[PDB]
Parts: sequence; C-alpha cells; structure tokens
Amino acid sequence: AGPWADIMQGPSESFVDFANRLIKAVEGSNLPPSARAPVIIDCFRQKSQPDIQQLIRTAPSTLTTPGEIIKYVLDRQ
Amino acid sequence: AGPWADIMQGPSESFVDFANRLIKAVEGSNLPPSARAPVIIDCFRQKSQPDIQQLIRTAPSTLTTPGEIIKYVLDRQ
Repeated sequence: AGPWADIMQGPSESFVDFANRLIKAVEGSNLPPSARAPVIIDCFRQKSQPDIQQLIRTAPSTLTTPGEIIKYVLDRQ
Repeated sequence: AGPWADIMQGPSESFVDFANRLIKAVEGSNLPPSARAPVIIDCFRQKSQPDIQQLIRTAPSTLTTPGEIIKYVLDRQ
C-alpha cells in the first residue's frame, strides 16, 4: 500500500494521525508479521516530529508496544 | 546506530554508498534478524533516488535478495 518507509509526521499533523498512516502502511506492506511491531516502534522513534521524538525517548523501557507509546504521547499533551 | 528509517540516497551519492549506509544502520539496529533483509529490500525500493526506484521496479520477482538487487542496479549503469 503506502510506502511505509517514507511516512513522517507533518508539521500540521497530530501524532495519532501520523501513527494511523504509518500503521496502515505497515499492515498493508510485504513485511513479515513479526517485523511489524518493531518497524512501527522504530518509525515512531525516528519519523515523528522532533519534539515528539524527544518525548518518546523519555518513556521507560517497560513501554514496549505501539499502543503503549501512543497512549504515552497523547496523554502528555 | 544510524536511524535506519531516515536513510535516503542523496543527490550526489552512488547507489552502493547509500546501500552500504542503509545496511550498516539496519545491521546495527534493534530489528529482529529475520526482519533485516525485508526492511533492506523495501528501503532500497522506497528510499533510493527516483530513477533508481524505477530501475529496481524492472527487476523480476526472481531477484529476492539485497545482493541481487545491488548487482542489478550497478551492472545497468
């Protein structure tokens, strides 16, 4: 579907809108099922807006899933 | 190591230099071993220069590995 490795949070885009685009692309992609979650986590870390990248870095290592990181970011706005 | 999902072939960069940067980053990353090759293949498809993206699309489905695609691109220059 969407070129998942090109997806980055735009300057007018909310984190959740970016996460939804990214995840739709990853789920529609040719990646092995077990690669999806790590790819999503890394693209959140690397491809969100710079301030959000910084916020994600504060989350403890106990937050391991995309859903945990989405709740983390949104609830700190 | 390098943020593997940010890596894209620059306008003055050869395909092999980009492939080497990308692969170094992927190999140094937190991705599961089995995710590496598909991630590399997709980042070649999506993150090379536009003309190279087009060339990669011509390669038949029988070319499945990063090394096969690297030889394919380089030998057609």
